[PDB]
Amino acid sequence: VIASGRLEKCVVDGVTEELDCQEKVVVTLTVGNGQSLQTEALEFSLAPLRVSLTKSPLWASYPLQYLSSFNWKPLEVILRPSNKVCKDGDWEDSPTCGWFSQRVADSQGFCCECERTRANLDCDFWSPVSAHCLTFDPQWYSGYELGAASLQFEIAITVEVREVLHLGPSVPLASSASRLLSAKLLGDLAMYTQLPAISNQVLMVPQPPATNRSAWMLLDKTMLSMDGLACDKVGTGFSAFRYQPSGCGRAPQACLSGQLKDLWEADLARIADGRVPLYMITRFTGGSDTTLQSFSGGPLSFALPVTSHSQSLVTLSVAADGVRLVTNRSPGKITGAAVCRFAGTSCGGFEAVAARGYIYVNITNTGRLDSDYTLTVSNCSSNVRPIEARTLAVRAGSAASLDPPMELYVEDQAAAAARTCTVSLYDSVGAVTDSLTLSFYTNATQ
Amino acid sequence: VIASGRLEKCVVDGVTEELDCQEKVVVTLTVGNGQSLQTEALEFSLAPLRVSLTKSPLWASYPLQYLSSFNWKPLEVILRPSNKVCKDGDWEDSPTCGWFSVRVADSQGFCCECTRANLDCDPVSAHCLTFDPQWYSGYELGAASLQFEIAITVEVREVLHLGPSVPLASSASRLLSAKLLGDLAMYTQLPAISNQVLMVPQPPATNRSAWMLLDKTMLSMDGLACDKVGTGFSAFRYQPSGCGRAPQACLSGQLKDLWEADLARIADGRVPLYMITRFTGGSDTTLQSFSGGPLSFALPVTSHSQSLVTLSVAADGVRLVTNRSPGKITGAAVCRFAGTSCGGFEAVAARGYIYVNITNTGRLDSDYTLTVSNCSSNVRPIEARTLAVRAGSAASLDPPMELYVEDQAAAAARTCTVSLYDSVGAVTDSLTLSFYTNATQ
Amino acid sequence: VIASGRLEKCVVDGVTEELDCQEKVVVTLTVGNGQSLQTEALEFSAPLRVSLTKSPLWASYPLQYLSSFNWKPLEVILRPSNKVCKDGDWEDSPTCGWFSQGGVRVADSQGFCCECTRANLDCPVSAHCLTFDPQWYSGYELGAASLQFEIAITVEVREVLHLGPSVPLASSASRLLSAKLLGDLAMYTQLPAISNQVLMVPQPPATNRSAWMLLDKTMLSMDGLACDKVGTGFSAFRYQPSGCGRAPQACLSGQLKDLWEADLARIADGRVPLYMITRFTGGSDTTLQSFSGGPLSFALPVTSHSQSLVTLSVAADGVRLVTNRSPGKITGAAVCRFAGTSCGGFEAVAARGYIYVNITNTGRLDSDYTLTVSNCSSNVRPIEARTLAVRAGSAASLDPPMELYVEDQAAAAARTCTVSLYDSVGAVTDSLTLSFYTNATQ
Ligand SMILES: *[C@@H]1O[C@H](CO)[C@@H](O)[C@H](O)[C@H]1NC(C)=O
Ligand SMILES: *[C@@H]1O[C@H](CO)[C@@H](O)[C@H](O)[C@H]1NC(C)=O
Ligand SMILES: *[C@@H]1O[C@H](CO)[C@@H](O)[C@H](O)[C@H]1NC(C)=O
Ligand SMILES: *[C@@H]1O[C@H](CO)[C@H](O)[C@H](O)[C@H]1NC(C)=O
Ligand SMILES: *[C@@H]1O[C@H](CO)[C@H](O)[C@H](O)[C@H]1NC(C)=O
Ligand SMILES: *[C@@H]1O[C@H](CO)[C@H](O)[C@H](O)[C@H]1NC(C)=O
Repeated sequence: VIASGRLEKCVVDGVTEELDCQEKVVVTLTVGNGQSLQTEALEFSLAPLRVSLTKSPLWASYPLQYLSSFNWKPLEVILRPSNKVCKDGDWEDSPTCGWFSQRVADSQGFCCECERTRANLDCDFWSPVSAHCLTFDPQWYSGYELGAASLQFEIAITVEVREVLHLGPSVPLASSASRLLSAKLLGDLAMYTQLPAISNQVLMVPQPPATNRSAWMLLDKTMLSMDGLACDKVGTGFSAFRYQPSGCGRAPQACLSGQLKDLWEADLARIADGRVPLYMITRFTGGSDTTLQSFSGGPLSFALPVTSHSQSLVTLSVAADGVRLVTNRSPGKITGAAVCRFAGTSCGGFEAVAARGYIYVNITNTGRLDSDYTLTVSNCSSNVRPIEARTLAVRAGSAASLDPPMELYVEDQAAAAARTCTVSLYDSVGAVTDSLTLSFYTNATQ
Repeated sequence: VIASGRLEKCVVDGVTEELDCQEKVVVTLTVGNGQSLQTEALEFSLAPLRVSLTKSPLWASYPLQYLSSFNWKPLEVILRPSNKVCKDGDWEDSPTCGWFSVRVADSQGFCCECTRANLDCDPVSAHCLTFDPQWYSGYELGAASLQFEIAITVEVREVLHLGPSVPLASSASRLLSAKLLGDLAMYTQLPAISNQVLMVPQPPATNRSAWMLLDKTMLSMDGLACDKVGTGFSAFRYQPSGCGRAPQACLSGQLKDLWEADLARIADGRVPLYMITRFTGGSDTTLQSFSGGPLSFALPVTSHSQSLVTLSVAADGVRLVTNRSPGKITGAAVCRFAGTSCGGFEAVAARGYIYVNITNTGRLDSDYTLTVSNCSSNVRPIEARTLAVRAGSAASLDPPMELYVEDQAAAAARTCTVSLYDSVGAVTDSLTLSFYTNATQ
Repeated sequence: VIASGRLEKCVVDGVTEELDCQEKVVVTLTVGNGQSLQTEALEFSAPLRVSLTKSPLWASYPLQYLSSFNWKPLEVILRPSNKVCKDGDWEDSPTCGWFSQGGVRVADSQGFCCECTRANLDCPVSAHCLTFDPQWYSGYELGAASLQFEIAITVEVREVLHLGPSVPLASSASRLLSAKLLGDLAMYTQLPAISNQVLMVPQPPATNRSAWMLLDKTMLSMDGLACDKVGTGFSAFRYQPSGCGRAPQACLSGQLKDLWEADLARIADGRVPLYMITRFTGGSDTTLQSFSGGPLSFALPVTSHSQSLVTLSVAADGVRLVTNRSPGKITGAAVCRFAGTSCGGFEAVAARGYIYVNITNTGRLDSDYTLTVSNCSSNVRPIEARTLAVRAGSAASLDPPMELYVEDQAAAAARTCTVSLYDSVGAVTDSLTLSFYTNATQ
């Protein structure tokens, strides 16, 4: 809650010209990112009017715009005619490879005469030409250019006298009313940790025919041959495969590296070495795809869960005169805390600089009331990148955890086994419990 | 308005050391993006002091920094010597193509004997790089800075403006001193253009219409790569195949090819990828309204950015007076980029543009809120809009509301509820109907 | 200060179920980016003196190591004299000799031979070998910026109790007073788009962060398959398009050294560098050195306003605001090129000016000041105001200078701006800067 007060709100009617003045109670208040429970309420004297606010989980949705389709892994098929006649040139009546149709330009591959190299392979003692044709993997992906992030949430105002009524201000519905009470969402304050710079990257969704969004990849424009003219880029086509620099003096599948498959396989290898993948959309979550699945949007939508604080400003205008704030102050306990690698490869520590840790913390509301809690990773040892605090609305008696874990970074590529952090837990002003995490960080390799 | 109150503001003078305490009325209040009219006012009791705030149209300006010049469409020119002698190599003083000037490296082009070489068989030929007369200057865009101005009209016939803005965070007028704290975060973030290269045609059409904004991936800055906006003499000569490649082989994907490809996108009811009009929705007129100089670039801000202004008045007592004029939605349509057609768009591969005409059906200039809510399945939510409309007069959303679908499904009965609110309650609502023909490819 | 008021704050205990209501004074206030000094204070009724200060704001970007990169790979041309150059794969004794990095023979490290630009020089054979500069660099992919600061809330009864709410510690308390940092408002000038670029730190073994570069992903061959990029290998150097028909160092352009040198040439022509991390500051590396983080950290000083919202809850009933209002004087103002190449002006559009302003607190009290560059001539890009907390009698300056831009590539020598200095509401002095802009070349 920002500040309460009394003000005479006058309304000069647009048609009648008559002004109607009524003294109202104008209360501006803060609604946190993780304020998903009925912890606090406001009581207005008019019998008291109980008003309580809750904010849905915040999401940063990016609009999709289809660009082109990209194949999972194109392949070179070396055809040896046996009749020793290969003629695959431009404006050719009948090439060995044959034209690809949706006649696609430069889809006829190339001929080569006499690791080994396209030409060197043709040289058989027993036999002297061969065609090199581009073929596509049965699986295709569709490339979508992500747009600008827009914060998607919903604020639920539960007005009660008796009979209860729910008001829903949000981003598309900034204002809401119910005769005695009219509330307006002004907007929220800036996030301390900005969103990832993914507002221009290309999202790779597999064209149908394991989990919804698990196979998805997000690629930088630097790794894509959009025109299909560059070599060894996601989208290298027939025009790039044919006309490649050396051609016959290069090993087969030469211009076919750096494809979706290759990048996917490379990312698996990164996860295996306890390093964060570079292309898999799970790089933002921390390993699990389940976090993203919880998003409300349609099949072709992309949104990341927001972990940074975004305090929404809501102004309430009540005809009632007098206000009181009532808040639940239930104690808590940290029922576990561990620093683990990407996708829970291992625990206890990570690789300095070349990788990052993920702080998973289990907490428990040790009371009879549903209360809001604040988890802080402070008083850390040398060269540890500070982590922004977290809010947790936890139900009475029940236990909770940070679904997207807190990312952990080190500002030195040093080898260590005794690195520490102080995991504090606060409830509605004062600290209820604290533990001391211990992370190891095996020095950066290369 | 955030919250009003009374506080004793004491000032310990820096030279005299004497403290001067005066009880003042401290009022913090928002100022919306589209609050360009005198709708609401504040009355302070000291005869009432009428104070009213307005915010100019918001713009996100990006600073320009010249990098290099880029040609419109470099062309390959094929010369057949007839004397059957092609002289084009490094150190050779009289090449067939001739050096470009002093002597630019690899400008001599290249030779092909017996696609380029296949054509010669009718016998050597010379392939020379030539440039289009039109050139464009490349400017690297910097970081966006929100540009606006808040006008505070203090009145007790005597009216006094006060202009707090981004370069002038504070303002005063003896009895009243106001400070712009800053505005809240936009719900829809700005487009990621803070590093792209702006292509302005070098002089010697409309002001900013010919302009293009290109990603750094589509520019060969060193002029060594092929088929990029910046590829030069050194790239044309030394191309992968060379003679075995068709004429105009290294010269694809230039400013002309990108512009041409973009007009084709608009034609197929798809948003262009390079034209600066991709942010507006078709019209260049929206951008022309920007205050800046010839070499400036700014995009109109459509997301809400509620500015926080704190007023300190020596007067004791405050009242808020607001105009509540009704409105009417005098039209609503979902149309393609640059008004190609209306009624619908192409699912995912394109986007719709909601154009809404409204009318202030009253005697007072009032603020209105337009919302596109209660939409059908897989429709991407659209953030609300504010409209300060003069009495009796009609208005429209100049930059239209962008419309997206979260499925590449073929549909003809897609719906949205366009509600119009005036200073708390809904005065009218319509029901838009969009068709989305499924994504092709 | 936003708004003060009185409210009954009730606490329903989670275990005892008993509600405890206490009427408190709830004050929401604003702490500026450059509010480092004790200028203003709050007096709660013997008065309780409470004063807020905000540390210098920084935008830190998390590092993630990608790969290592050499300073300037060099081509060493060897002419064997015995006229025998045989450098191919699987040959045990090549002229260049194999490179060993993992105790094993690195592929394509043998270079290439040329008979009778690389072959024109020989005029009968020669070897072309790739060698590395002793200096190596480490490529780190920058992550998303996170604002790093600390708010210090001094409480005085007697006893000096100092509270520290910040980004990792949003809340703080001290029995009578409990404060919460809600968050700060959005910056008018957004941060530079560096959240995806690759930071080049030289591998150890002149100044900490001076040699550092920040490169766009377009300028690196990560797979090492492209020619003339920051990352082109032995493999890229060999198998190059022409080879023997191209001048030495043909596939070794645009390396770290090459870019660095190009940037010194830009600074020399009074233009802002494109790769040097000093492009954000204004020339000096000293500004960045002041950052609290570890050796492998990167943060830029925030010059745009970021007003933090802090709400104070005191059991005391009654509040008064006391502020120091010391006058000031602009003791110099100049528009200078990057890294102070020259002064008086800059190059229109192709470059930018840097407004350096010296100010002086001409009073007995430490006070907060506002510096504004307003009422400027035609086609001058507006500059956001600055806050300065200056100690009594002492002089101060804008450490990161105000960037100056022109919205026309016109030649002008009489361009003007009105530099105004405000102190805790009213303007105490004003000068009139005069910049020259020599028109854009090319
Ligand atoms: C948290 O609890 C889950 C079960 O809910 C358990 O599997 C996990 O090991 C716990 N982690 C920590 C850090 O306590
Ligand atoms: C809005 O009104 C203009 C004329 O004022 C008209 O050209 C346009 O078609 C109208 N559009 C809608 C959606 O009503
Ligand atoms: C500011 O003062 C320093 C010395 O304190 C001097 O070196 C510098 O040139 C001055 N600059 C201006 C613009 O007054
Ligand atoms: C990281 O360091 C710890 C230190 O106890 C362990 O030894 C662990 O095995 C190290 N990891 C690697 C991959 O060497
Ligand atoms: C989009 O679908 C609607 C469905 O009624 C129309 O038939 C329209 O013609 C379609 N557009 C195209 C280009 O096929
Ligand atoms: C910039 O223009 C002014 C105009 O008076 C000066 O002549 C100055 O010498 C110019 N700079 C250059 C490099 O020509």
